[PDB]
Amino acid sequence: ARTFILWLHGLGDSGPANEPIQTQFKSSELSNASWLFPSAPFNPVTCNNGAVMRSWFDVPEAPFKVGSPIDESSVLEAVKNVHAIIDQEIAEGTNPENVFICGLSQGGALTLASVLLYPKTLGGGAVLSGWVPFTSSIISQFPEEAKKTPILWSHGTDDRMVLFEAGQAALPFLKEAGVTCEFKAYPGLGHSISNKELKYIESWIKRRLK
Repeated sequence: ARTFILWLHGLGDSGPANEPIQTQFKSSELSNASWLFPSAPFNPVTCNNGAVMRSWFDVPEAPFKVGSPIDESSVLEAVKNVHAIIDQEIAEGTNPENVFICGLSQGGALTLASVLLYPKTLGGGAVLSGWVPFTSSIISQFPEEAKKTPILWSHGTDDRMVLFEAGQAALPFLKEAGVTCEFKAYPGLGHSISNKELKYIESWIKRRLK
């Protein structure tokens, strides 16, 4: 049926600059999927000394480690924007289980926050080199259906922008929240997208579609 894939770009990037990602998804099963690459608003970014750029939410510190500070309210503002996109596409007849949210880096952190806060079960969330953008205080607000959405987390072991330990820290967080997560480590990969990483995400989406 109709598949919808929302891709969330990283810090300072844009939607149109990442639309060629869909050319790497060459399978026949995803060929009819509808992709959307939105662009974040221009916001000041604290880890860049308040410089304005396309940013989903404020990043207080980078490189991101376990225990690096976060701006939780700023993330929830971005979640509202993502949820309006999902709300609209569901209100146009897409089955929520056919909706997939994927994101790189800051867009990965937004993918995680948007999926765990959406009132309905979605097809899945694919996090590429993301981080947990809020504290455990938010776990109590995760809707019941949202905890059934499968999460695929991909992270590079050599990443020094978002430390690999920060991606590892997402697993105890997600287990405490009652969320299923497949963690896929990529040896020698840094803070970037590899083609084998994307192919594994395509295969993962295909199996979720069953």
